[PDB]
Amino acid sequence: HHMEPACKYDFATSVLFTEAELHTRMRGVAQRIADDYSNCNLKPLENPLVIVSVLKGSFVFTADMVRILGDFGVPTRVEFLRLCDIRGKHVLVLEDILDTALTLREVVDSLKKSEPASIKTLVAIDKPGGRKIPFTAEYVVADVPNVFVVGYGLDYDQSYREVRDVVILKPSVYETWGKEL
Amino acid sequence: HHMEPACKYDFATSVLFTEAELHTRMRGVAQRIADDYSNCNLKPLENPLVIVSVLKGSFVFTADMVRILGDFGVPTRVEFLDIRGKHVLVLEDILDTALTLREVVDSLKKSEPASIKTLVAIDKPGGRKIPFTAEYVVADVPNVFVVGYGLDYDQSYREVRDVVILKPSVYETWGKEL
Ligand SMILES: Nc1nc2c(ncn2[C@@H]2O[C@H](COP(=O)(O)O)[C@@H](O)[C@H]2O)c(=O)[nH]1
Ligand SMILES: Nc1nc2c(ncn2[C@@H]2O[C@H](COP(=O)(O)O)[C@@H](O)[C@H]2O)c(=O)[nH]1
Ligand SMILES: [Mg+2]
Ligand SMILES: [Mg+2]
Ligand SMILES: [Mg+2]
Ligand SMILES: [Mg+2]
Repeated sequence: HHMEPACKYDFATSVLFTEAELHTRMRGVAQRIADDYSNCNLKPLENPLVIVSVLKGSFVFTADMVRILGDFGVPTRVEFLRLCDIRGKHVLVLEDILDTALTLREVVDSLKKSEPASIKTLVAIDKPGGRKIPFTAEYVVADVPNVFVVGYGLDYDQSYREVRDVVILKPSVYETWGKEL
Repeated sequence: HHMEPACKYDFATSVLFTEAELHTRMRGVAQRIADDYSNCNLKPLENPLVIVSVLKGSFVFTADMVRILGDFGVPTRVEFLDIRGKHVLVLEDILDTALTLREVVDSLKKSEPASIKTLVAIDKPGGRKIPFTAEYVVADVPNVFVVGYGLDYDQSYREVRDVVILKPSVYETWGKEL
């Protein structure tokens, strides 16, 4: 007899990624970023990696990632969208989730008009099945099936971003909030 | 005789508050906020505590504090820089002259919130150009330029996990780089 314990949060049916396994994946991604940008000569002030964070849900991912990137010797400067002369500089766009990729595609092609030295993308949650156009992020922290999630910046009607984990809400959450007139 | 160990950062003379030291104070502030908003019936979706974060340096302090508030049963929704009838908590990374924070508070009281308070990570009392007091303060700092935990020196060093004081050679070297 399989014993399935109840979800840790009384508002969710399942926890997909905890804060701990998110950070460890990010410490792995940071090492790759530190290796790839090794030949770019990144220094604070003189030549930092321009982190372009896509508001709003990316603020949690951006806060943890730049501190983790700093542990691996990757100096950064942050910019928020939805800016700054990125001409000649290295740009790394950060999104909390990558679903249809229509937003990330428009932002990347926009920043390339200013001609940066290079430009890649790092997403915390990749939702590959929900894509409308072909798009691959250079760096992906974790992958999720085609199910709506919240937490770690991701929201449901601007709420539950504070959930430290990426979880799946109960259906009763949507109807209890739908019944509110 | 007295010996002073080297700072753990090659770019800083001093480390004022560490990441763990800030988090401990933030959990202490979170317990007070949960007590002050105890009878407000805060709840996700229906009536969350509207967090107004003052870009840019506050994004680190906003990401950490918002999660800590969740641990203490304080549901929040984030805004970055309507609240009519909602409780508002303005978050700012550092409170120095208070000119920016006073204008934001007075701009938000136009929409008539249920209540509005302020929470700053770093309070710099001796820097005020006008009298102003934040309801919640994580830590205090003397009148000295600091960086880290979102605070920047020319858009850099925000990623430093602790609130440190840069060496004068950092200002001098970057200053002679024109
Ligand atoms: N919280 C959350 N947001 C998502 C998820 N998948 C896509 N999104 C975001 O939700 C928005 C899509 O709008 P919608 O399809 O709800 O009208 C986009 O901003 C997209 O990035 C998810 O699984 N969880
Ligand atoms: N990094 C850092 N920023 C500060 C400090 N004190 C004030 N600031 C910020 O610096 C700006 C004012 O600097 P100023 O315009 O005088 O160069 C304001 O945004 C203010 O909040 C500090 O000690 N460290
Ligand atoms: Mg959205
Ligand atoms: Mg959303
Ligand atoms: Mg500054
Ligand atoms: Mg400033």
